[PDB]
Formats: sequence, structure tokens, C-alpha cells
Amino acid sequence: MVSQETVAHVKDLIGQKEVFVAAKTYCPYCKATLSTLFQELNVPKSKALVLELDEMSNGSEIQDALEEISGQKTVPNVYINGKHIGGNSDLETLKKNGKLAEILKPVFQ
Repeated sequence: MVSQETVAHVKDLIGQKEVFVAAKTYCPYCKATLSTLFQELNVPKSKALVLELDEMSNGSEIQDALEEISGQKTVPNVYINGKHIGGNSDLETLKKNGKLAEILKPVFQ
């Protein structure tokens, strides 16, 4: 599957920035999620780490580690403040809930 070291490293990647997105290119909802965060909600890009897994030689193991970490198998896979948000549908739910703006409030502080 994936090693504990890969899992740790991917967790480390996740917690480096206020907003983490594991995405792929040619991924409609990855684009949606990135646009929501960065264009609609003006999340500072300097406060985000966006990985494009299919642009990375280790993208596949990162994805497996992400699944080991959350059980989520799909991209985009969003963490905010090191905590799992989920995919685009979750993000949209939180966006609509108003909960996302609360969740993001620190990213702007």
C-alpha cells in the first residue's frame, strides 16, 4: 500500500500551509475547488499548497497516502488548517453553509 513514512510526509505536506489541495490537471471539480478558494473566496495563494498529483512522479503514492489518511480516493482533496475538508462537494456544502468562511477566517487574520 503506502509506507508509514509516505503517510507522514503527506501529512506533513498537508499541514505546511493553511490551505492544502491535492488536485489533478483536467479535473473539473479540482478547477472548481481551486476557483472557489482562490478566486471566489480570495484565499491567499501564499497560504496554500496545491499539489497537482499527475504532474508529480510521486503523485500516485501521494494519492494513496491521502486515501490511507482520509479514506478519500477522489481529487480534489482539501485540507484547511491541517484538517480534512474533503472534495469539491464538501467544499461547496461548507461554502453554502457559510461554514467555509468561518473555517477560512484565520487564513485572513
